[PDB]
Amino acid sequence: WKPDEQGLQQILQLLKESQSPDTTIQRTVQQKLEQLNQYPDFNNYLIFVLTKLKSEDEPTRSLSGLILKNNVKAHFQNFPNGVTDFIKSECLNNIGDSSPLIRATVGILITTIASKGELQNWPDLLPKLCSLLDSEDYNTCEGAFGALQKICEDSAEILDSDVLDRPLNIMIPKFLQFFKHSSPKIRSHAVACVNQFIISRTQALMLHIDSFIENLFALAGDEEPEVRKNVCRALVMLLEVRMDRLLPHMHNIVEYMLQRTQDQDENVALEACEFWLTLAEQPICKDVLVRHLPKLIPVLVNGMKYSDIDIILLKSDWNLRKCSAAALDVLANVYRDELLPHILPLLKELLFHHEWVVKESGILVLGAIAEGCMQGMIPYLPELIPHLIQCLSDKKALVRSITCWTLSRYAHWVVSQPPDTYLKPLMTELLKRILDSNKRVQEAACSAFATLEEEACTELVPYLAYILDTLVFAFSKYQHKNLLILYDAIGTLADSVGHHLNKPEYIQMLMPPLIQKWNMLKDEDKDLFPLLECLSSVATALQSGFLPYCEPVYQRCVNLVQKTLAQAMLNNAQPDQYEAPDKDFMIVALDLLSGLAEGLGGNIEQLVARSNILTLMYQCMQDKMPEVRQSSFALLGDLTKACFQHVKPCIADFMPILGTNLNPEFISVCNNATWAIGEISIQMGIEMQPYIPMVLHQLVEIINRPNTPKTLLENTAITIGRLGYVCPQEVAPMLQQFIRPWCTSLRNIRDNEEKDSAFRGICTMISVNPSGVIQDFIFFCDAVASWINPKDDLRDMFCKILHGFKNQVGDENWRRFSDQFPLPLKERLAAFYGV
Repeated sequence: WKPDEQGLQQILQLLKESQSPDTTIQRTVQQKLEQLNQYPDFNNYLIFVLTKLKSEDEPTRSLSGLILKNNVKAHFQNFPNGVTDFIKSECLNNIGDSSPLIRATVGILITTIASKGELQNWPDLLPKLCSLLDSEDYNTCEGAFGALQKICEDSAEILDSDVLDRPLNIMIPKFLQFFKHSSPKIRSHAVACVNQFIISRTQALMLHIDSFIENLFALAGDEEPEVRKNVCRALVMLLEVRMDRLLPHMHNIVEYMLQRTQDQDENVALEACEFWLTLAEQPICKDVLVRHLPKLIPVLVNGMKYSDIDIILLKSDWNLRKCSAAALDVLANVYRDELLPHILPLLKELLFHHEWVVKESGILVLGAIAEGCMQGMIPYLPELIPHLIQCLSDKKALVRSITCWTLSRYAHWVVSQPPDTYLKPLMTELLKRILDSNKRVQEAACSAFATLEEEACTELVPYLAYILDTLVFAFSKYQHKNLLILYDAIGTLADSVGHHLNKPEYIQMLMPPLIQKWNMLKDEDKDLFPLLECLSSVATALQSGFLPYCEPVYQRCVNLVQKTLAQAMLNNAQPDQYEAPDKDFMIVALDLLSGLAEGLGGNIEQLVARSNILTLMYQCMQDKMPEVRQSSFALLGDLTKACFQHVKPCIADFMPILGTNLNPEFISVCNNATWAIGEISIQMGIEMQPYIPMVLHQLVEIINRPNTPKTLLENTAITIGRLGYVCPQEVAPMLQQFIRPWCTSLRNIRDNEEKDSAFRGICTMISVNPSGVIQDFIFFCDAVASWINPKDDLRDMFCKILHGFKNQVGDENWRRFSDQFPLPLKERLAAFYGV
């Protein structure tokens, strides 16, 4: 290229027309450039003005390159080699321009050509840059390094790989050799680079581990906080990978770490903070920390205190405070209530202080030790709770956030003391603090309310009338983001009040807004889920009062499924054309689809019959994906008990699917399948007969194997009791082998519909093969002495079994059993049943 008048001037005036404080002048240089940015003579003219042309002033020459780097980010593929060739040159030839802004832009280009234009493509890049660290001109080195320092952060995983020659072999020890440099900026860079690789456990570095720490810790000091920053940062990561190095000098490190944790440079303490956080990560020595634990805590607590500069952002990402609080939590868990001694005195001083700031911090601490110091905290609570509830009214905005969130952290104690005494007033304000005109306070409040509900499980039934009226109105006032939380707040509600929610007026205020949000949501919406998720709970607790809304909702649910399988099938056919579906869409549709099939019960026969469900049901159960199979064995069982009338013909199609899916390694997936077989079991009656053989033996094995998640064991014992009821002659021959685990797992369940459906079996079985229980009768009795209310005949069924056996052994030989009894069991037995 070179000169050419017309172009250069046109360029210059474009760049001059740039800095105009005009708005309509701006829309000109946009298109009037986007047009030149398709005309390849362009970019070269940029680097020229940037580099060669020293006549024009400097901020121009900066915008020169800026645009260039802007094109390199966008249109680089185009850039003919002959441009790129030259671009590369002028930047290395001007790596250390003695005019800051230029030096920085020029490096920026390098940074950018390296990252966007591969690195297998700029072979000279590093080799040059290195040789430039070894330059005399200071500026032509600060530049040479600054680049490398970015290249490492950028192409970390590439530098440490087979692409050039693993230059990491030569750069690392070179970087180390540069710790002993004078001017701090260069040392700070020196370590900065090294750091990229400490996590990455690079062999090019480990080879000098000894020498590294040596140069690192021996260095520690270095007045300039830029260096201290990265040392601190090194040690943090170094603590993770090469723990087996720091121990020797551990005690000096930790004492040092407090000074740097209080380094007046916020940005240094910022990092030093994450030290203890990462220390506490490996619980490889709880003892070491105690030494100076009374010293750290107070410091750490002051970190919470809102920086005077944050009252501007909120009145972000990760600040000292956000780190400090996060670190305190973890310390509470390792140390338990033993942490409290150093904390209580300090707390006292905050919590009340004149400051709509320092008080707030005290509150934040209260929430940070909530769970790890949970027990030692119980005593005081009757003091703070009171005030804390008052605190939800504190005039300053941000206080009303933590005041709230800290309370959520204690719900378990609130829901352990008399309903009216603590819950009542809390949920009053907590609820009013939802309607607050401060988004941050709003969201905090609902999340607080959500937690509160998972703990109530029954206490809200009184206050539902008020709860809803505000929550349903909460939509009239909640932007998209705080709307997500409501779905859960609703979800938890119906999920925590049970059926009680069914009321023609309660429904009145709740359904319209939901259906509103429903229709504004297309069938592709990825935030559709949330709506369905709680709708599952809602349709569940709302029982038959949900009928007004299902004929669409149901059909809407099947249609997701329908559409999803088609997507997958076509993908499992033309991956090169149609991409994979998002199965997480079925999962939901399926969950809601048994959500109705639960509380909507027998009525479903309508929608089930005139629906393709029971083939989409078949396809989903074969799915290579588990979460799917889980919630379609679920739907199966639900439907099975809701309307087996329609389900029957597909049994010999389904049974094998379940029988295969009794693979215990899939936790929940099989837990459902097991339960499912139980529901079919009953609904089939004797006709279950042909199926028992395969499933049965597995069920035994499952229930007989130890370490089999408690929930599954129950879901298995019941199913075995189900089969033994419906087909006694076939299962009773096995009694001897599975009585023990059955009893013990089923000894601890609520005497619900299922427990009965199980014990009826175990008896019908006992009455076929009595010899089954002779050695483990003491097991069996411990199972009976769990029944509070046995359904008339069932109570007489047990008493008949007990009395029956006491006769073959007789009186003198009954003591050989009875005396062995634990005190409760003997007392409930010789009481509620027979002698």
